[PDB]
Amino acid sequence: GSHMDKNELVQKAKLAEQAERYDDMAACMKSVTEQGAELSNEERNLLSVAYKNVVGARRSSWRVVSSIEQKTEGAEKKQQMAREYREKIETELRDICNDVLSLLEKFLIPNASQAESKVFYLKMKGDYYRYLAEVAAGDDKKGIVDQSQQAYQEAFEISKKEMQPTHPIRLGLALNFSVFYYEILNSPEKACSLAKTAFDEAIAELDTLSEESYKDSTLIMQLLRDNLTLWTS
Amino acid sequence: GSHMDKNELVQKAKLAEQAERYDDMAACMKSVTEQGAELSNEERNLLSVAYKNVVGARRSSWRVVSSIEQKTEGAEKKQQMAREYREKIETELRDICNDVLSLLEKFLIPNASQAESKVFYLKMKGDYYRYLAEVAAGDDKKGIVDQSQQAYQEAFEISKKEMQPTHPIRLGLALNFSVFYYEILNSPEKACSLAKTAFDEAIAELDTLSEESYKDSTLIMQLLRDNLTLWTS
Ligand SMILES: *Nc1nc(C)c(O)c(C=O)c1COP(=O)(O)O
Ligand SMILES: *Nc1nc(C)c(O)c(C=O)c1COP(=O)(O)O
Ligand code: NI
Ligand code: NI
Repeated sequence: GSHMDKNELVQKAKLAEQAERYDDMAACMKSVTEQGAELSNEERNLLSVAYKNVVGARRSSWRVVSSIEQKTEGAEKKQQMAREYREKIETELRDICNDVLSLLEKFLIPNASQAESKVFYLKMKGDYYRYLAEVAAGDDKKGIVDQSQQAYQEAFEISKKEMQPTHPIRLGLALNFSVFYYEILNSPEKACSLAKTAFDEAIAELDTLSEESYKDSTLIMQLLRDNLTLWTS
Repeated sequence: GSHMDKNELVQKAKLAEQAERYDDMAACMKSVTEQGAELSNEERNLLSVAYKNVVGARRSSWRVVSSIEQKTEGAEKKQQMAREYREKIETELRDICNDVLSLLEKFLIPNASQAESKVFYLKMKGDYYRYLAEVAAGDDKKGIVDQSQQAYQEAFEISKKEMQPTHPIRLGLALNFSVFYYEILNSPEKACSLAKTAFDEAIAELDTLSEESYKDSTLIMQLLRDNLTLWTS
């Protein structure tokens, strides 16, 4: 009401980024978001990046430890040691995902004015439930995986009607929705199906591309391409 | 005495490294050092690697924020935000160096038999006091600097009486020692002379490089020349 300076938070969030201190950066944007004000494209970018870094570092640590755990199964204490370290990391992963999901469902998504940013948050929602999914105990895994799917799906509809096939975010949605299908629902089928499509529909309008993102669209289109054959191969 | 196994901590430390969680890694190696045993060659590497990464990130952020704390000034408001963020980072930085300095002065240096490690720890000592010197205030800055120089100085002796001009640790000692004179005591004079002399003495016996550390010896020499080069203008 007078206790928060939403503008200084953004500067500080921007300062934490330069300093490569993303936990701090994420802490500032979470706080900017809770002020209830619909985010500007720069702020949305600052939020996405911060949390991308914060959650991403853990997802990468998890994988490394998730491996060492297996490839060191023979022994007990050792493997057993790696298992606890992994659980320590999953607790961190969850706290991060519950927070982004909470901001996403209570502040961002409901106040998305434009369709472009609505799809973007819906996509984030899909990504973060997916992160919870990758580390959920079989019992809760079903419900979670479903949260992800329906979030991506809802973003996929909105995009398939308000956004051009070449728009970076729509393409980005297809990129991760397709990954969700290959890595989560372990369905190389539905996967490839979506990644190839979204790619053609982009090509069909390669001229609809703009210098405003011709470098971004194709960039993601290369990732869609790379993954695509990476699976067929 | 039965509450913590040194070997399991080391494995904990290596696991953390693989997952690139250096703070966890440093905490493990700190525990290993406190176990009271002179460190092995592997354990020493794990310690310096971990702390180099932990303090490195802070020094790095300290600079990014300090430099931005300047490009401001005119904005007393933003300047305060920057300044406080700098102090926060300083407190972290200062805590890390304090711990390392404590480990070195209490457990490591005192129980360093082989003249190699002793020089390595004595050097680490000069380095960490140097890090403190960079963020110290005029008041106590002198004494701190006085601590950096003394630690390097004695390390410089033992080396130039036990290590060849080509041994990596001796070369490294000369590099940071020369970086201290230039960056800290502000005098490229004694800085270049020390760097250039550590280099000339290297090549003099150039064909003394062992396949085991020629690349290592080489990397230190390039830096010595590059730094020296930059000090030549
Ligand atoms: N989702 C997404 N959107 C945009 C605009 C991109 O350029 C890219 C890739 O560069 C992606 C895929 O993003 P990640 O969530 O995997 O970082
Ligand atoms: N001091 C030092 N020693 C050794 C054995 C090295 O290989 C290197 C460089 O890789 C150095 C310089 O180390 P920093 O204190 O700048 O990380
Ligand atoms: Ni207020
Ligand atoms: Ni014990």
